[PDB]
Amino acid sequence: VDEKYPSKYDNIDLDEILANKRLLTAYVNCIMERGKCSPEGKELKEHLVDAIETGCSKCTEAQEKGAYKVIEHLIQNELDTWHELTDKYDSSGKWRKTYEDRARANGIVIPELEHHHHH
Repeated sequence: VDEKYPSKYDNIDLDEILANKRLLTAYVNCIMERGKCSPEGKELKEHLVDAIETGCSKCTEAQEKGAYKVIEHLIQNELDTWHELTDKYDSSGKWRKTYEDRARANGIVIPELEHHHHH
């Protein structure tokens, strides 16, 4: 095995997790504390939880960008999973709405918003 830092992910293996339903499901089980975490799962869980709890106040710029890549993919493609995560970690809904606004600003609007726009 050629991986000295198993706890450690970049933008590409994040893209690969986000692209596969069963990998995404496993990593989400890890972040939701209903499944065992890979080392990289633990790293992503710490940063993603901090993103929802405090807007990644404890994160570097790059760690927040990784968390937002995950959050943006969830808002567009897995809204119910996104709402599971915010129900678990967003003490009242501030980062739920802030991240949703930021996604929409980056052109990544929720499906319903696209439907109202095209109806």
